Amino acid sequence: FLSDAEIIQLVNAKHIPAYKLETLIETHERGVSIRRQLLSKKLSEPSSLQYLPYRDYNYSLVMGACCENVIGYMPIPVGVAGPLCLDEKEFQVPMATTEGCLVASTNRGCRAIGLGGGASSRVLADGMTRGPVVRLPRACDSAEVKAWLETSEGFAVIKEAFDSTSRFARLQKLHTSIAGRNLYIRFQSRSGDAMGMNMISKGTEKALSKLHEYFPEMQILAVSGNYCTDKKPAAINWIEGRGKSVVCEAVIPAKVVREVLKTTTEAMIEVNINKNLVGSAMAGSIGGYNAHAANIVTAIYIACGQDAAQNVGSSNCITLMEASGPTNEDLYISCTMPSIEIGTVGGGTNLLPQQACLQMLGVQGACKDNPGENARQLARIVCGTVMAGELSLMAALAAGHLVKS
Amino acid sequence: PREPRPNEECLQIKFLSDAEIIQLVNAKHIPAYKLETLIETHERGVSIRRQLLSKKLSEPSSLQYLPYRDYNYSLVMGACCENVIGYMPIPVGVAGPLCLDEKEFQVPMATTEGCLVASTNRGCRAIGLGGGASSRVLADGMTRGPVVRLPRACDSAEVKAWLETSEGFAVIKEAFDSTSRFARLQKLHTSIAGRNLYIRFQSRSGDAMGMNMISKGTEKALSKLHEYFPEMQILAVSGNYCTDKKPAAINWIEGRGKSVVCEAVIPAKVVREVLKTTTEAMIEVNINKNLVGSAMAGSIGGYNAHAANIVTAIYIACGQDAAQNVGSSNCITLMEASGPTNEDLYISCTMPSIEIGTVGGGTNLLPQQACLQMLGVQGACKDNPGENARQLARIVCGTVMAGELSLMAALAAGHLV
Amino acid sequence: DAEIIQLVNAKHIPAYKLETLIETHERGVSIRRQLLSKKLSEPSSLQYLPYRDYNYSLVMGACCENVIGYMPIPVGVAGPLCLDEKEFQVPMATTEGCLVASTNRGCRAIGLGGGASSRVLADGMTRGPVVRLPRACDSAEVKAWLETSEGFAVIKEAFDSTSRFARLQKLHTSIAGRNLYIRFQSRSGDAMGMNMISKGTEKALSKLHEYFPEMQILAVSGNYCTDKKPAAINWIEGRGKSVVCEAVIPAKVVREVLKTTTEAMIEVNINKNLVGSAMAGSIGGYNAHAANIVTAIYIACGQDAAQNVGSSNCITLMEASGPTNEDLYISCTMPSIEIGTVGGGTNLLPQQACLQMLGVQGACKDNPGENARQLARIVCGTVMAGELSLMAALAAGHLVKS
Amino acid sequence: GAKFLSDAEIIQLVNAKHIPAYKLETLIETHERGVSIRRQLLSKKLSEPSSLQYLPYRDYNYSLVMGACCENVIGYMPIPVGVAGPLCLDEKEFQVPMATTEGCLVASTNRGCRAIGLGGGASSRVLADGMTRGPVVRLPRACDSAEVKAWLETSEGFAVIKEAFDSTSRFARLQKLHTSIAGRNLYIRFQSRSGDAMGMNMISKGTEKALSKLHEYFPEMQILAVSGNYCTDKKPAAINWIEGRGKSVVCEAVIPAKVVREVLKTTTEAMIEVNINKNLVGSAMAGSIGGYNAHAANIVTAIYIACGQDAAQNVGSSNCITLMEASGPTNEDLYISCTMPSIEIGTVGGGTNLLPQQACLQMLGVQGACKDNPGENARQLARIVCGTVMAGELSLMAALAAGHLVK
Ligand SMILES: CC(C)(COP(=O)(O)OP(=O)(O)OC[C@H]1O[C@@H](n2cnc3c(N)ncnc32)[C@H](O)[C@H]1OP(=O)(O)O)[C@@H](O)C(=O)NCCC(=O)NCCS
Ligand SMILES: CC(C)(COP(=O)(O)OP(=O)(O)OC[C@H]1O[C@@H](n2cnc3c(N)ncnc32)[C@H](O)[C@H]1OP(=O)(O)O)[C@@H](O)C(=O)NCCC(=O)NCCS
Ligand SMILES: CC(C)(COP(=O)(O)OP(=O)(O)OC[C@H]1O[C@@H](n2cnc3c(N)ncnc32)[C@H](O)[C@H]1OP(=O)(O)O)[C@@H](O)C(=O)NCCC(=O)NCCS
Ligand SMILES: CC(C)(COP(=O)(O)OP(=O)(O)OC[C@H]1O[C@@H](n2cnc3c(N)ncnc32)[C@H](O)[C@H]1OP(=O)(O)O)[C@@H](O)C(=O)NCCC(=O)NCCS
Ligand SMILES: CC(O)(CC(=O)O)CC(=O)O
Ligand SMILES: CC(O)(CC(=O)O)CC(=O)O
Ligand SMILES: CC(O)(CC(=O)O)CC(=O)O
Ligand SMILES: CC(O)(CC(=O)O)CC(=O)O
Repeated sequence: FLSDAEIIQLVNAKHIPAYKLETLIETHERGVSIRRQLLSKKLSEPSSLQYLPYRDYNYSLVMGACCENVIGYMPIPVGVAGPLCLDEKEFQVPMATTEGCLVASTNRGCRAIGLGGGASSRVLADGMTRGPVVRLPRACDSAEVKAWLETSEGFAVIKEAFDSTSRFARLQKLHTSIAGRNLYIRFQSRSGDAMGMNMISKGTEKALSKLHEYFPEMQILAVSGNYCTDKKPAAINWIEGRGKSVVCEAVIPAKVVREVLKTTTEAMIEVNINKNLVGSAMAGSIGGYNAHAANIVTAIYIACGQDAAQNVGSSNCITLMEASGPTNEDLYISCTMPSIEIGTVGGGTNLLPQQACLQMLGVQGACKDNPGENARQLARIVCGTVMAGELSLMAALAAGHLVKS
Repeated sequence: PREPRPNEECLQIKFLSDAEIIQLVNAKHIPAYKLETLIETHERGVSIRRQLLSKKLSEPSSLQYLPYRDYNYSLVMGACCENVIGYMPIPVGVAGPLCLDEKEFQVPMATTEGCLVASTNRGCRAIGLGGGASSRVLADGMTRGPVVRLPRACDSAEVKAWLETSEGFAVIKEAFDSTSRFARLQKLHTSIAGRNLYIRFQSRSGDAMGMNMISKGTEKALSKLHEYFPEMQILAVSGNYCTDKKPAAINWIEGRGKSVVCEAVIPAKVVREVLKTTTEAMIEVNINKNLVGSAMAGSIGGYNAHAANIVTAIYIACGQDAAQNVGSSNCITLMEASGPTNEDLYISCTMPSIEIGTVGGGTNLLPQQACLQMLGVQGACKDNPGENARQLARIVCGTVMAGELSLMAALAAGHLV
Repeated sequence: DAEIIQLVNAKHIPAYKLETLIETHERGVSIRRQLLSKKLSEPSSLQYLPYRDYNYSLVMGACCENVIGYMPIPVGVAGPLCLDEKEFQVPMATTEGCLVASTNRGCRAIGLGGGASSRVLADGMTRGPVVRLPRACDSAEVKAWLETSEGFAVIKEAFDSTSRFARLQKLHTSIAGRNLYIRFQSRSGDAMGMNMISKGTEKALSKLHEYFPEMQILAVSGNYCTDKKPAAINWIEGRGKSVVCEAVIPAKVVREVLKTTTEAMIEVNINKNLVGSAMAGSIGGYNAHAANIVTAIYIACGQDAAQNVGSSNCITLMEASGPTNEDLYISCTMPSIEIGTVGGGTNLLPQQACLQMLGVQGACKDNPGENARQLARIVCGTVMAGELSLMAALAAGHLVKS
Repeated sequence: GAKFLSDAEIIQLVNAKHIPAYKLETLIETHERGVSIRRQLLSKKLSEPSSLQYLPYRDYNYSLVMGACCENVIGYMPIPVGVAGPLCLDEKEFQVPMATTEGCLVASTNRGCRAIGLGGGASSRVLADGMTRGPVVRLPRACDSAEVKAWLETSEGFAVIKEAFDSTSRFARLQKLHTSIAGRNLYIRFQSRSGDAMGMNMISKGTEKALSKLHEYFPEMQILAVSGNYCTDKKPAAINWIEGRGKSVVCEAVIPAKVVREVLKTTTEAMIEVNINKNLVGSAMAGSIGGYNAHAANIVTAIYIACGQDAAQNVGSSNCITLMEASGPTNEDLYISCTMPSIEIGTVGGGTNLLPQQACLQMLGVQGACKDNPGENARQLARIVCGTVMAGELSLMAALAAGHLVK
C-alpha cells in the first residue's frame, strides 16, 4: 500500500536495490513498471522505453528462472515454413527471425523436398558434455590420474558418482587430455529431454569430488575448462560431437530443381563444392562447410525456447550435393550436424509462448516412456530444416538470385 | 454474414468472413503466404494463417499461447519475416551502469538464461568501482567473399595480379562505390585455388551492418571486372570467403565488421568484495581455461568464457542478426596482475569481428529501437556516419568484458553450479 | 659402363631398372648418373653429389628408387639429456646453425635442475579410410553396427589376423552424409606401423563388406588418419605416441645458463606460445620450435621426416615454482609423435648407429614397443630442452645476435 | 701444439680440467680430428661403445659446416637421393632430386611426372613472395597499443619503419605490415622480399632495426620477443594459409583420358571422386587447416633435404589444396591443380652453402643468386616444388582410387 513514487524514493536511498523489486512488490508487472521508471531517469532519452512492451505477459515463469532486472520483453516475429516432409511425417516449423527472405527461402526448400518424396534423418549420437580443468602437482601425477580414469575400475567409480545426481544423467564416456600438470576431463552423458548443461555440471561436480578422494592433491581449477566446449568454436565438438549428432538427406528430382529452385542440378553441385567445401577451406573454417545453417538453427532456437548463444556450436554442418538418378540429373543432398545442443524441457522451454512452438512440432516437454525422444525428434527437425534452407540458398546463389528481396 | 457462401460469389473486390477466405484459399490454391495481399489488415491475415495452420497440427490448440494481437506487422511484412503466425516474447533485462569511456550505459539483454543478466550486472559493478573501462575501435569494414572462376589457374592468377595493381583496384573501387554514398571499398584480399579466385571485398557501410549494401556493390564490381575478363565465370556472390555466419579463421585474423578492444583494472578490494575471489585465482583460471583449455579443444577465436552469451542477448534486444553470433562472439580475454602490490586485476577483451548496425533489418522495428535508444545509438548518425554502430560495438565489447569478469570470478570461487 | 648406355638409349629399358641388369649396385647408380648428366643444362652438376662406398643393397628395394647417390647431413650431439634417471646423448642431423648448440644448452639447464621426467600417455598408429553407402541411412547403420560389441569383435578379429602386433584398440567413426570415415587405431610393436595398420585396415574393410555388400571402399586413406597433413583430430585424439615431459629449472640456473629470469621466460611463453599462436590461428602449434628438434632427430634416426607435420604438435607451458616462486617449471605435451625403431629408414646402418647411441635400435623382444616408446620420450624431452633455450634467447633478446 | 699430443692425451686433458667438448675445434688443428676426438669422448658415455662404427665422418668438408650449419659434430647422415622426371613444367624439363628413405615415393612421383609429360606439360605461377617475422610487443594499456596500430597504418608511419627495416640489407625490402591486437599486446607481421635467400635471418635483422625505430616513437613500448609466433614459423597456423608466407604458388595440368587409364591405372571419374571425398571432405572431417591434399609433405620434405632447405619448415611449406575436375571435349580428361600459399624456400645461405646440396640445386638450374633478377632462382625452385607435389598427388591419388596403395 504505497505509491510508485514512494517506492522509488525508498529505492533511490540505497534500501531496496533495483533487482530486488519483485521480492517486495506485490504484482510482478508492477515491479517491472517501477524498474522501468527508475531506468527512465538514467537515460539520455527518458521516453526510450515507451515502445518496449511489458504489460500483460506472464512474468511468474520468468522471475527467479529465466531473466533478472526485467524491464519488459522483446517481440520477435515468428513465421512458419512447411510442411517439412521428414521421416514419413509432416512438420510445420516455427521460425523466429527479423531477417527477410529466411522464412520464404526455407519454405521453398521444404517445397522442393516435399515434391521429391521427402527427407530421411538419423540420430548418430546423443550426449551433452562438460570439460573441467583439473590440476595435479606434476605431469607425472596428472598422467597417473588419466591412466586411472582410463581403467574400467576407475570409470566405474566415477560413473556411479556422476549418475547418482540424476535419474536421467547417464555417463557414457570420458575423453581426457593432458597439458603438463593440467588435466582436462571431458564428461559425456545422456540427459533425458533436457539440453542438459545444468544436469551435466552437477554430475561433473560430484564425480570430481569423488576423484578427489582418490587423489587428494588434485586441485579442481574450474568446472568448465573450455574443453566441453560450450558456446565457443572448437574442433572437439566438430570431431567428437556434443549434444545430438544427426544426418539428413533427400533426393530432389531434376524437374523440381528446375521448377521450384529455378536452377540445375549441375549448377547446385558446382556451387556447393566450390563454396561450402573449397571456399570454407580457403577461409580456414572448422565445421562451417555449409551456406547458412546458423540462420535456420537460430530462428528455430529462438522460437522454441532453446539457448540461442549455442548457435555458435549447434550450427556446425557439412552440406554435400551430388548427381543421382538413372540419368544423373536429380539432386542428392545431405546435411551432417554433429553437435546440436537442444532440449524440450527446462530453461526457456518452460515459457508458454515457446511451449506453443514446441507443441506445434509435437515435441513439447519430457517424453515419458522414452526419455530423450522429444529432444532427439527436435534435433532431426532442425537438421531437416537446415537442409531445406541450404537447398534454397544454394539454388539462389547458383542462379544469381541472392539479389532478390 | 456467416454460413459459407459459394466460391464464385465470394470473389471479393471487411470483405467476407474468415470461413469464406479459408474456403477460397483451400478451393483455389492461394498459398497461405499471400494472405496480406487480399486482407484489409495485416493482423487478420495473420489470424487466418493461424486458423489454416491449426488444422494441420496434431494438437490443433498448440497456438493458443503463441501471441499475435496488437503488434505492428506493417513494419515486419516485406522486410523482416514471411508467413507470419505471431511473435515470440523474449524477456529483456538490464545490466548497468556500464562505465565505458567516461560514459554510462544501461545495457538491455534479451534472454531466457537465468543469472546471465545478474552476472553481467555484477561484472558491470566491479568495472564501475574500478574507475571504468576504456575501449577503441581498431577497424571497421563489412565483407563479402564471392567465388569466381577462370578457364585456367594461369588466368585466375592474371586476374589476381591485375586486381593488385593500383590501376585495376581504382576501376573496381569506382564501380563498387557507385552503388551508394556509403559504399567505400577499403581493400581487397584475394585467394587462389587453382582456377578459382576468392575475392574478399571490404567496405564501410555507414551505420548499417552492411550485408545487403556490400553484396550489391560486390555484384557491380564483378560486373565491371567481367568486362576486362569476359572468360570469368561468377560462380556465387558468396563463396564462403566473407565469411558470414560460419566459423572461419579469416574473420579472426583479418577482422570483419568492427574490431574492438576493451580494458579495465579491478582493484584488489573490488575483486574480493564484489567478485568473491582473488586476482591470482582469476588469472590462474583465465590462462588455464581461456588460453590452454581452448587450445586443447582446438579452438579458433574462442579464447573466452562466454562472449556469445552477452553478444546474443544484446543482439536480440537491439534488432541485430542473432545468427551472426557465430563470428561476432570471437574474443580473446586476457587477465594480468596490476598495481603497486600486483594485487589488482588488469583485464582486456579483444573482439575482431563484431558484425553490427543501427539502421536496417530488425532495427526498424519499434521495440528494438527502444533498446537501441536506451543506449543512445538508434538509427543513423547523420553528423558522423557509422558512429552509432561503432559505439554499439564498443558497448558490446565492454559488456562482454563485464560478463567475462563475473563468470570467471564464479568459476574461480566455485560458484558456477 | 660405356657400352651399357647404348642399350638403355633404345626402348624397352628405363633408367629405374638398371640394378636388375647390372652386377653391382654402385655401378648401377654410376650409369644412371651418366645417363642423367646428358639431360642436364649443366652436365657437371653431379660432381659434388657423393655416391661411392655406400651400402645400396639395403636401400634399393625398400627405401628409394632411381638412386643417383646420397645427401650427407651434418650430425651433431646434444646432451647429456637427463631424463627419467637416465642420461642420453641425442644425435641431431641438421644444416641449421645454432640448433644443436641451443638444444645442448637446454639440456644443460635441465641437468643442473635435477633432470626431466616423462610419461607415455597413449600409443597407437591410425589409418582413416573413407567408405560410402548408397544412403546416409545406410552409413548410419554401418556406424551403429561398428559400435556394437558384436560388430567391433568381428572387424577386430579380421584386423588382428594380419599380424601379431595388430591389436585393434578402437574405432572412431564420423559420418558425412552417405560417406563414412572410420579411424582404426592400433599398437604396432616397435615399428611406426603405417604399413601394418594399412594392411590390417584393408582386411577389416573387406570383412565389413561381407556384412554390407552395398558398401563402396573409396580409399584406404580418406585423410581421417590423419597422415602428414595438419589436422585437429591428431591433436585431440592423439596419433602414434602421446607424451608429456617436465622439469624444474633453479632460478640460479635460469640466470647463469639461460641468461634470463623465470619471470621473463613465463611472460614470453604465455604471450608467444599461448596468445601469439592463438592470434595466428594455430591448431596444435603452441610451442616455439618443437619442429626443429623433431626434424633433426628424425633425420638422424631414420624416421620419416615428412611426419614432422603432425609429430611436431606441442604445447609448451611455463610457471613459477619453488619456495620463493623464482624457479622455472616447464612442461611439453606432444600428443602425436609418429615414430619407430624398426622398418623403413631405420634399417640403414648409419641411422641404426644414431638409434644405438640412444639404446633404442631395433625391436625390444622382451617388451615389444618399448624402444619406440623410449625414443618418443627422448624426442619430447629434447623438444623441452630446445624450448627452454630458444625461449631464454627470445626473453633476453639474443636470437638474432646468436 | 695439439698435433704434438695424442688423442688419449687430449681426452685426458678434456676430462682433466673439464673442457666442454663443443670447443674441440678451438684446441685441435684439423677439423676432422676434432670430430674424431668428440666421437671417442662420446663413445665412453654410451651403453654400447661402438654404436658409432657405422656413422660416417671421414672425407667430408667440415669447414663449410663448422660455424654455419651444425655444432658438436660427430659425423654426417647419408640420405639416399633419387630422381623423378622429366617434369615438364612451363615449357621446360626438370630432373627432380629427392632425398628420402620412404620406398615408392620416388617411383610414384616419377609416375606422376610421366602422366604430366604425356599430357603436354604443366603450367605454374608465383602469386606472391614475402618471408615474414611476427614479433610481439607490449604497451602499458590497450589504448596505447591501439595507437601504435593506427600509427603503423598511416603512410608516414609505414614509411619510417620501412626505411629502418630496409636499411638492413640491399635485398631486404619491406612490402607490408599486418597487425593484431590482444589487449595491450600488439603482434606485428613484417613481410618482405629477400632476394634468393629463404630470408629468416635477413627478415629478423630488419625487424629488430624496425622495432628499435618504433621504440623511438613509443618509448613506453616493451619488445617482448622478436618472434611472437605471429610469423608463423615452423608451427601450423591459419595466418600462413590465408595470408601466405614465402612463396604462394599454383600449378595445373590436364591429363588425357588415355593417359589416366594407361599410366595411372585408373579413371578420370574415379580420381575426381577420391579427391573430393578424401582431400576435401576427409580433411574437413579431420579438422584440417591447410591440409587439403594427399601427401604434399612427402615431396616437399624430399626436395628440401636434397636441396639444402630447412626441412623443419615442411610444417607450413606443405600447406596445399589439391583440386581435380573433368575436362576436355568429352569431359573425360583430368584437370588437376595444386595451390601452395606458403612455400618457405631459398637457394642461397644455410645448407644451400654445402657442395652436395649445391649439386642438387644445379641439377634444377637454380643454385645461388640470380644476378639479373634477385629472387628468381628461389621462385623457380618454388614452382618446381609445387609442380612436383602435383606430380606426386596424381600418382598417389591414382593408386588410392585403384586399390593399389599397400601393393
Ligand atoms: C524469395 C525466394 C523464395 C523466391 O522464390 P522463387 O523460387 O523465386 O519463386 P516463387 O515465388 O514462385 O516460389 C517458389 C517457392 O518459394 C516459396 N515462397 C516464395 N515466396 C514466399 C513467401 N513470400 N513466403 C513464403 N514462402 C514463399 C514457396 O513455398 C514456393 O512456391 P509455392 O509453394 O507457392 O509452389 C528466393 O528468391 C530465395 O529463396 N532467395 C534466397 C533467400 C536466402 O536464402 N537468403 C539468405 C537467408 S535470408
Ligand atoms: C548470481 C551472481 C551474480 C551473484 O553473485 P554474488 O557476488 O554472490 O551476489 P551479491 O548479492 O554479493 O551482489 C554482488 C553484485 O552482483 C550483482 N547482482 C546480484 N544478484 C543480482 C540480481 N538478481 N540481478 C541483478 N544483478 C545482481 C550486483 O550488480 C552486485 O550487487 P550490488 O547490488 O550490492 O552492487 C553470481 O553468482 C554469478 O555471476 N554467477 C555466474 C553466472 C554466470 O556467469 N554463468 C553463466 C551465464 S548465466
Ligand atoms: C648459441 C647459444 C647456445 C649460446 O648460449 P650462451 O648462454 O649465450 O653461451 P655460453 O658460452 O654461456 O654457454 C651456455 C650453455 O650453452 C651451451 N652451448 C654454447 N655454445 C655451444 C656450442 N657452440 N655448441 C654446443 N653447445 C653450446 C652449453 O651447453 C652451455 O655451456 P656449458 O655446457 O659449457 O656449461 C644461445 O645463444 C642460443 O641457444 N641461442 C638460441 C638459438 C635458437 O634457439 N635459435 C633457433 C634454432 S637455431
Ligand atoms: C609403385 C608404382 C609407382 C607402380 O606404378 P604402375 O603404373 O602400376 O607400374 P608401371 O610398371 O606400369 O609404370 C608406370 C609409371 O610408373 C613409374 N615407375 C614405376 N616403377 C618405377 C620405379 N621402380 N622407379 C621409378 N619410376 C617407376 C614410371 O615412370 C612409369 O612407367 P614408364 O616411365 O617406364 O613408362 C605405383 O603403384 C604407385 O605410385 N603407388 C603409390 C605410391 C605412393 O604414392 N605412396 C605414398 C608415397 S610413398
Ligand atoms: C547468404 C548468407 O550470407 C546468409 C544471409 O544472408 O543471411 C550466407 C552465405 O555466405 O552464403
Ligand atoms: C559457463 C558456460 O557454459 C556458459 C553458460 O553457462 O551459459 C561457458 C563456459 O564457461 O564454458
Ligand atoms: C626461432 C624460430 O623462427 C625457429 C628457427 O629460427 O629455426 C621459431 C620461432 O620462435 O618463431
Ligand atoms: C599415403 C599417405 O599416408 C602418405 C604416405 O604413406 O607416405 C598419405 C595419405 O593419407 O593419403
